[PDB]
Amino acid sequence: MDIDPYKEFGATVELLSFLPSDFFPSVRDLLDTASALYREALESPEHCSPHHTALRQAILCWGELMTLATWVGNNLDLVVNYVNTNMGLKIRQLLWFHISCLTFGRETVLEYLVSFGVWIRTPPAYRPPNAPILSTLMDIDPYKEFGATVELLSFLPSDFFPSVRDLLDTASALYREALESPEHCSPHHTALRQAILCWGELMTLATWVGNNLDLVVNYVNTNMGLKIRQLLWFHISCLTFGRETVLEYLVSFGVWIRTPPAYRPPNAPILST
Amino acid sequence: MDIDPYKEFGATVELLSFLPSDFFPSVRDLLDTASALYREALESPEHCSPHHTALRQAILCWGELMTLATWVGNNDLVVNYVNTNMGLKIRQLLWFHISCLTFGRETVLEYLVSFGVWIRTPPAYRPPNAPILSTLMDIDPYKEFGATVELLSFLPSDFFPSVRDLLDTASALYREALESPEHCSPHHTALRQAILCWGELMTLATWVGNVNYVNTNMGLKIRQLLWFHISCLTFGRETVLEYLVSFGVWIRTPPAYRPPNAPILST
Amino acid sequence: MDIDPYKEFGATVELLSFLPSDFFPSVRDLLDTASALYREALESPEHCSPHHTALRQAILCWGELMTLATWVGNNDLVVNYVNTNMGLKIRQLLWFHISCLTFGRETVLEYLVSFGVWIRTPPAYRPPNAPILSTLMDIDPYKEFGATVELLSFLPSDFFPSVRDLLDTASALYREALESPEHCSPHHTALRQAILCWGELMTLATWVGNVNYVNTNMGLKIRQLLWFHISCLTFGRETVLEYLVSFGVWIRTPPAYRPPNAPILST
Repeated sequence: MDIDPYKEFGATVELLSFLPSDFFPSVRDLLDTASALYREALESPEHCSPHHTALRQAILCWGELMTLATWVGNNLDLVVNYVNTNMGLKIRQLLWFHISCLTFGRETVLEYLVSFGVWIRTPPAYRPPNAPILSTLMDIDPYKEFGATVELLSFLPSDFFPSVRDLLDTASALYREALESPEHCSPHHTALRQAILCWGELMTLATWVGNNLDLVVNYVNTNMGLKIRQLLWFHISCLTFGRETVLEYLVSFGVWIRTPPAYRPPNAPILST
Repeated sequence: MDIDPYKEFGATVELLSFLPSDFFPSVRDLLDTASALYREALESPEHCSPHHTALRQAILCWGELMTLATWVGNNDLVVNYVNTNMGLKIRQLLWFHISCLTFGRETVLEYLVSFGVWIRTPPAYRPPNAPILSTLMDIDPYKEFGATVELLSFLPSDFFPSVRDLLDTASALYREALESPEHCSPHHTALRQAILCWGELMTLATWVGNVNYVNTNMGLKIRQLLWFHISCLTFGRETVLEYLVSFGVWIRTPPAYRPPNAPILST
Repeated sequence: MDIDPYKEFGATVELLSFLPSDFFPSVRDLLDTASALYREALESPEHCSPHHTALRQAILCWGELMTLATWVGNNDLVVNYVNTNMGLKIRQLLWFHISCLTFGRETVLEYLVSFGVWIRTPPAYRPPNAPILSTLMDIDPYKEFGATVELLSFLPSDFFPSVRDLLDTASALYREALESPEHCSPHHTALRQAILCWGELMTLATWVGNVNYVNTNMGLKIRQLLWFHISCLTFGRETVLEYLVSFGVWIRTPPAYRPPNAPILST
């Protein structure tokens, strides 16, 4: 799947390439800006916007990118300036786009990307002195806006969830025409596009540790692979079975696992359509 | 899952830390006050209050702590540990529910603020009279819920899942209401006390291990309490009560006169 | 500009001089009483009272006094000076606002008159019980006003004028209401406490000078508080809050991608 993170919001990757690489603030400057203004809505049990759904996933994706980044530094700073060049640059553009579309409006940021493009394409002998400005003058749960918890997702066994290869094959076989659509179509589609993109960022970083500096691939499939297996399984199943069905299946299969085998139905529950 | 024993009753642990540890009457003095005033209601087939429910589980939890304490003294250094750690938290819980039954709940919350003002005062300006509250037993744990100990006595010991598996089912399904400042049911009140009763029972057992026969005497009793209140929240009370009737007919029937599959609780 | 900390709350300094200096509970005893009773309201995005506002600035001022006191002990003679002079005035301010939240404001003013009658009595006719009040934590200073510490963290250290220049702007524009016996706004209440907090901070610094790193740790924090409340009185709160948004976009933009002039707060 070639999924654009900006396509459902009316932008593309090449449209945000109009701003230079050093236009964007640091991740600390942007994560402080989100918590200064949207910390009560980014931790709300509501969707509230597609921009809030896409911002919650990018905040959790950077934490998993930085969990792997410090772990390689303990178990081999050459790893961390590669993250700031490749993965952290994509995080900074994605954080900047959603924070400023919340602050200023999505049409305003799309008008501004065009206006800054005309300004930066001007040669410096004819460029105006003032650039265009956009001025109008935190622990997140990935499942909370969908009615679940990390506690309810871990209520099921660790080895219950299918492989990350089988889930990306399922999303490609069933939702490739909608995950690559320029529409939102659901909050499940928004949270699933970011999960597919974030797994590509970690799989880019994990093979870079493997080629340059192979114990890291076992670690990412234990901690970050299990978290992406539950995240892919949750949103795929809520698309094909419904969100209320998957929430009741989590407490049906969970109590069935806890029940002694002599006093439960003999076969495991399953979701079927 | 961190449960406050007083959050549904308008207080906190930090509000009852205003009173000192030696303020509270002994367990024997508090159980006599309960027996003399509230015995036909604490042995009643009614709920009668959320205070009556929380007091019933607290009297029954002290009996399991004393049964565990009198055993490990046969197999007095431990009784100085029970009275300092587990007997003190029972004494705060027994005092709180007797006093909110005798004086009302808003009187005890107001008395907690007033005793805090008295205890924070330096002694040159603190009056000699401390504030006082003046202006106004065999318990079955299941009897207020329609069941009995004898009705649940037919379920074998391997029917129930682990205490860990029952504390995960409570936390994955009901944590939002077990840590709520509401009551929400008498099944939630009884479930809050049983989780804290297991926490007092476990810290005694890990301390005397520095032995796990508690998993056939006290852990079995906790497992039926944890099973009964989880199931009555999941399936409903009348569904669980009529399942316990039909399971008992099955388990009293000898083999070759019953179907080889036990009844299943669902739907 | 001489500000009475209790004039908007119906009292004076001379009325709280009826109580002796050793009457008041310790700072640790008073902060636990605030934490146990008023923490979801003292960490709330609401005002909820003028007493809640004055209590928030007093808890945050004691933290800056203790940060200044624990530094100069590394570079215990000063802690006997803080507890005698600055810790005593905090203890009167912490006691007054906790007690007017717990018992009401008219009860505390009546208790101050009654304790004065008791303390003036000669000891042969003074009763043994002193009068008592019986009948009924990480704070953000800007959170009740719509801002945060992180929102004001983008303004550089040279944005703000001097503490002297900010105390003259308050005195030349708002002295008639900062010395009034009214509240007039939550911005006036917070401004009264910050001017008195700087006075307690400065007398400690001139005493330990008989060193001015307070102008990059504590004077910087006072300068943002003095700037924010003066500007929200001058320009309005929503004008200042949307200026802080637009200034942050400007200061996060690197040079050669922003206009070379910062946004100006006016109109």
